[PDB]
Amino acid sequence: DGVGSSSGNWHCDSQWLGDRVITTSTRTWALPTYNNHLYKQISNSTSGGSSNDNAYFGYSTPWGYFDFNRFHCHFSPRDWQRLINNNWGFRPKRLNFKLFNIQVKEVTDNNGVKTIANNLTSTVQVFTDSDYQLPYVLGSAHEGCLPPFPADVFMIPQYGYLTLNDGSQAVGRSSFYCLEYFPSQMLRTGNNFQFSYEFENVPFHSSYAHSQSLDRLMNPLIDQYLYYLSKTINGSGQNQQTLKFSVAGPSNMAVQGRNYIPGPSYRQQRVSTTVTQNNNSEFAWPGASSWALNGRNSLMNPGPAMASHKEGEDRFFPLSGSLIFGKQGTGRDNVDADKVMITNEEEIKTTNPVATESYGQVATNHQSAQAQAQTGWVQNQGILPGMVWQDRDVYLQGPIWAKIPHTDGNFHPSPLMGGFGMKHPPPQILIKNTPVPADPPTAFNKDKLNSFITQYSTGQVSVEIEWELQKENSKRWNPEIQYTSNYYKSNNVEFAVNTEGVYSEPRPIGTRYLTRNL
Amino acid sequence: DGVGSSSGNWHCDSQWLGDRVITTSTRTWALPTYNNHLYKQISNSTSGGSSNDNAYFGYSTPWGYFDFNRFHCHFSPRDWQRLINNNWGFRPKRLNFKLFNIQVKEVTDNNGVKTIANNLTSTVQVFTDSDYQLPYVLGSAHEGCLPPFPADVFMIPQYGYLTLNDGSQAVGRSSFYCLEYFPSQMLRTGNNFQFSYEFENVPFHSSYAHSQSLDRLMNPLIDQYLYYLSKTINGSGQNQQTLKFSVAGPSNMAVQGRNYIPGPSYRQQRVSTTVTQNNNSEFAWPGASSWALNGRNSLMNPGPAMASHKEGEDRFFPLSGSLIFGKQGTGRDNVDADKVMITNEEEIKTTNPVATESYGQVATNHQSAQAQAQTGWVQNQGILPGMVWQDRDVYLQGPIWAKIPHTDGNFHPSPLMGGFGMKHPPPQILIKNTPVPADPPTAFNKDKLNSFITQYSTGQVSVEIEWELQKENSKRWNPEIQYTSNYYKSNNVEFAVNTEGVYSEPRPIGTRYLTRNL
Amino acid sequence: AHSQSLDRLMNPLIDQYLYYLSKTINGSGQNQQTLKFSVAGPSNMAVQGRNYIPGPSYRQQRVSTTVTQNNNSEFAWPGASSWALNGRNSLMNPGPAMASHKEGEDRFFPLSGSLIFGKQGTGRDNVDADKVMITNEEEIKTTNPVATESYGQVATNHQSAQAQAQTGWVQNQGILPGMVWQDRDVYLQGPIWAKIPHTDGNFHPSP
Ligand SMILES: OC[C@H]1O[C@@H](O)[C@H](O)[C@@H](O)[C@H]1O
Ligand SMILES: OC[C@H]1O[C@@H](O)[C@H](O)[C@@H](O)[C@H]1O
Ligand SMILES: OC[C@H]1O[C@@H](O)[C@H](O)[C@@H](O)[C@H]1O
Repeated sequence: DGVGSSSGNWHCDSQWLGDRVITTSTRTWALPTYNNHLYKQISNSTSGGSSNDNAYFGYSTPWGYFDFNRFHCHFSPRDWQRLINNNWGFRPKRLNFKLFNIQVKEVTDNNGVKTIANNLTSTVQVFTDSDYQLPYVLGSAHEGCLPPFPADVFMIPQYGYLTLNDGSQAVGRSSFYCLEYFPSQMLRTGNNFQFSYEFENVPFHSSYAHSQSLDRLMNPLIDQYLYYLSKTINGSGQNQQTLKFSVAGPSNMAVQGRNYIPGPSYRQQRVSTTVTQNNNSEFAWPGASSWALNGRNSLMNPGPAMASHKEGEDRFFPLSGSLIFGKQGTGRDNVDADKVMITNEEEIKTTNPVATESYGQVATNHQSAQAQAQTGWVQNQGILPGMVWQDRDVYLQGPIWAKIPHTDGNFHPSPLMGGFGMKHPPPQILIKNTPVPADPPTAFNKDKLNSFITQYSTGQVSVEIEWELQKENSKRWNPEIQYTSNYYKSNNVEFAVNTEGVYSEPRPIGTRYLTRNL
Repeated sequence: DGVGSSSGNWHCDSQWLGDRVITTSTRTWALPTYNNHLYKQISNSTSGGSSNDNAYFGYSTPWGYFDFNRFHCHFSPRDWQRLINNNWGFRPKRLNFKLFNIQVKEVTDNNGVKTIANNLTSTVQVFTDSDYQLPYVLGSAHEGCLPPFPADVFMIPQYGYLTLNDGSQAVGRSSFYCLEYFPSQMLRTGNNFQFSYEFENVPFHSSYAHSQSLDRLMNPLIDQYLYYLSKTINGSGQNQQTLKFSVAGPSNMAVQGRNYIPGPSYRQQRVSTTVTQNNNSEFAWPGASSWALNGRNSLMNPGPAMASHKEGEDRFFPLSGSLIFGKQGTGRDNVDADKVMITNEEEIKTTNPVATESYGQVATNHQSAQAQAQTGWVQNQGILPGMVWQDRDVYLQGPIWAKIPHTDGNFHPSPLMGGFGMKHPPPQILIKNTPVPADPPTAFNKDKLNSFITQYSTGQVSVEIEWELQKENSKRWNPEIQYTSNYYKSNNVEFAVNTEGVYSEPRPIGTRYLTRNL
Repeated sequence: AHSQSLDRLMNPLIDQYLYYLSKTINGSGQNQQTLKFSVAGPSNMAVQGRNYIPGPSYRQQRVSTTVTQNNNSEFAWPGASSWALNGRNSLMNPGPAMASHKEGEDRFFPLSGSLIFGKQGTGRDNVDADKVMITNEEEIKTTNPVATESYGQVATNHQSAQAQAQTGWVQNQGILPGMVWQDRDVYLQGPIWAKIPHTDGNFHPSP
């Protein structure tokens, strides 16, 4: 429209209908010029990397992008409480995105003194990758999200991507992408941008914990009509061999026949937060579970979903097998345990093997009169028919969706870090300040212009997501576990601003409070 | 609309119809950035407070708000005179509010020299809390009103609020509010804002004084048919006991039967403006009437409405029991009596007990041949059926409405400081300059941006209130008391500007001049 | 429950335009008398003018569940709040709704002023505190006076050059205009309705 008109309004609320929740978030952003308007080849060579496991090849772009892919972008802590205490499930449905009130600014420096002024004719350009033709970086859990607290102003992160490498080198199959080779909308102050998106059908996240365990599903009062082998010897001494059979029943539940078995396992090393209980060695990398791809070792960072500890063992956690969030102000490198927050998957204990335990035991031989029966431990167990499992829980600090990789086959493509896997996730939204040349020379020169006006932009972003709810139908008589604030006096309010103005999230909050039968 | 068009006009007049008055006020405001765009936890610890009675916990916000809640915002002194001399009652009916001609400005400092320029693309954001979802601070009598004199330019006050505390700490029941989590309208120069409001039904304020007193309502010429106990002894000496009864009549009015009794009382300590008549001790706090809430003592600052002094005792005033206004230029702390203006409620003397007197006397025992009759003084008297009272008078300097607290029960929820109590008062109007980041760094950083362009806004506000009038029907023969200016020569005109340009209000003006029968 | 208290409803950042009497003497010594006035503001919140005051009070005796803190006497009936009807004394068993204790004082409870439920299998007569369940009204602390405290203080005299200012404690306070209160909370074990007695008049007939 024009210089003097606002191109959009602040809309931050949430709206609870019967089976639907509509979250709306507005934030203020700032976009720098990245890479001096250049595309740059980057690799572990350009960054000085060494180990082959860390080698990479790729490109950094002048562009930047929006990430709303964490839940605290869309939910206040109160809204999150309201979701998790009342609902068995939820999934995203629709998306609405807006860019408005764009302001492009010019920075001039004289001597040690900078002046900022509006550049009214400068433009910002924006496009969504709707055909998913770019490397999708939103499914890796990155910084640069919209801030959880609506009054914070955030920097837009720089877009970059990786392609195939051999060491620091690239192969011929490596692909380079110019983001200028897409059509994009150009925006002066007074222009706005919007688009809508439909989430594809995704199952409801399970926001409940089971009130039954998979090995306890029997009627405790009644025998089975099945028999098991109770006794193989008639007693001490030579040549005592029998087959004795007993009814499996209430008194021996471990031996009863069952129709369903716990889900798959890939075993994690167990680490105690009580520190003297740990070995006196460096096992962090060496003792870690990992998978290998093309000679590279990638740590298996989230487990396949697994229970983080056994009952009462809460001090234990799987080495890499859980999500670790930092507290507010926690540094980058080598921080103590009290400065991070270790998620635990304890609720899926009912259907899922413990991350730090063997799946079970198998027979390793044929017994005989000569040979005793031998068993061995199953350290990793793939899918078996009859397995049943829960996915990893999702967190207010955590990711929402991932892009399912485009491949011939996948199994149960729920993202291992948690959330909703999608073949066509919310598309990437790319934004860039268009370069404005400084004064060119008065004689022609064929070289590309390397001299530009120093410039940055700011504005507002609205994200509106419609969420579908699955209500609790339970007949449970006794009251349930719910997420609560604690009444006891404290210097600060949890999930509130500091005395210095710093918003913090004191604890990770999962979704699983309400219960269901198994 | 656009940069070059005015978005509204100055409208300041008042319009007197038959039973309606419409006041319109326009002022010029300036809005700073508050708190460097931050929410801040505040408490008596952050301010250094000590006593438990003064302890608090709360938040200061970057937002600011409009307060038109004093009468001098809407009434010129002449209009006020015209209201109070001609009318038995008035109440507010409708409200219309406008923000227009917004100007956002940028401040740059080089060395000891500041330059102010327009920022044409910057925006201001505004919303009303229509659902009363925020702590309501307009019902406490605060500075920051629209100025009584239309040519004065005023600063918008900063919005803050308190929640539950224990000492300086907060409890889990304490609530934090982000004002960004409301939808608000964004305004560039050329955008304007308006909304309308309907006052809910409120009784007319009583702008009259009674021409009768509650104990004089009888016919002075005629006896009662009731009898009272005149004499209990037949004379001096032993064993003189009788019951003698007399007709209550014109000669003894104190003893007549009456149908209605004066309203409730909570006794205030009496202070003389003649200073040698006061005790030589510090009684201000120690001798003060107070109420206790959760171990805190709050001074009972306005009385329940009560008469400020007896007849001819005008030098006396209740310790806290009246409203005290400062004169123009009166300082903050420890000022002499001549620099303030002490309101008196003298007109309600007819139906209301004197603030500094006991309500009356009650029997404390059973008399008998052994025991003399004993009485005691009633220092505080709650509501009794048959009580009748007037509310506190309202003032041109004083507040208009309060928000009735949201509770299971209340009694006669007329605000004790005076005015119109409402469950849904005029809503809070919140305004903020939207933060404009300075130049961000060219490498991504996840920290919220703490560097902003220094900025402030100005504009105009219109408030239009429709007032309903209640005319005088009186049959009184003799002329009445009216508010007047005094003809005698003076250096300045009252309610006019100074020789230095300073507007002042020389006296508090109540509403009660005309009379009614009781 | 209220997230604000009735005495904290102000804007903490802004002064009042009202004044209060801060100082009555100019100092030590004879014949020091002044009237000094100050703005009520963020630093002194206790003295600010307010539009609404806490609800009515009828004072209850305070009993500690820590037993050595109680007096060594039988006060159960003798120290109890009561009302009289036709020469009969009825213990005032539920208070008019009032806050059961001050902050952090949870060990205290009003003598009769709260509902006491028995646990399962609790006997009829003279049972220990661990066999009953003492309700507390702590949430109404924001608008309601504490059951075991005085409502406040009133002036009992006229001060003068001869007489110092005297105050006295208000043990019971009836309704005043401008009072605001919460009703007693309701419980899963508790009653639902009552019949309002059929009478000429009643006030706020919440059971
Ligand atoms: O290969 C050895 C290295 O492996 C890395 O993945 C690990 O983070 C390092 O600590 C180091 O042990
Ligand atoms: O508690 C003692 C104090 O109480 C305050 O409310 C009063 O304003 C002070 O003057 C001081 O007397
Ligand atoms: O009047 C004296 C009696 O009063 C009763 O109401 C009380 O329950 C008894 O314990 C006893 O003290």
